[PDB]
Amino acid sequence: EFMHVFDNNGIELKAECSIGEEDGVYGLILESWGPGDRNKDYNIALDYIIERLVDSGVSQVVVYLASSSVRKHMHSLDERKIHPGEYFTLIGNSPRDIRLKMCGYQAYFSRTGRKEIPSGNRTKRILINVPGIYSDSFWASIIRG
DNA sequence: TCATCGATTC
DNA sequence: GAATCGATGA
Repeated sequence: EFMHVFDNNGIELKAECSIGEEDGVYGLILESWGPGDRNKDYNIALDYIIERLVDSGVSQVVVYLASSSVRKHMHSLDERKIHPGEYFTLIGNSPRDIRLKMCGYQAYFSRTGRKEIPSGNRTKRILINVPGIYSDSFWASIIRG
């Protein structure tokens, strides 16, 4: 029912994902980590996704908060975009440091809206879009390794 | 039963 | 500041 991200040696990570169109945006959904060991490889999987996107010649993405709570309470897609600008930049740092910046933006969301001060979980259900990519085969090669 | 993120530990 | 745990309400 769910696809998974695979590591560099072809081993399945504990990181459920899906490829398709959600709220009019085509890309990769990374499922949330929790409770306990549910999708506990979230951060490792996201580091791999960022590394492979960069290796594939992708420099910028758009990332939306896609939790059931935020989809319900925040109707505006532009408000669900986690980063302030049009795009999030993947180049100019290690995949881990890019990932830390990306996931820091998740801390600005509550169940019902934005916070002024960031706090809490940074391993939420997210939708990652590559502008001009509408094909599952591109995303299949990112999560496969 | 379940994904949610606040809360706690790192 | 960030990884992990686990109380919570649907």
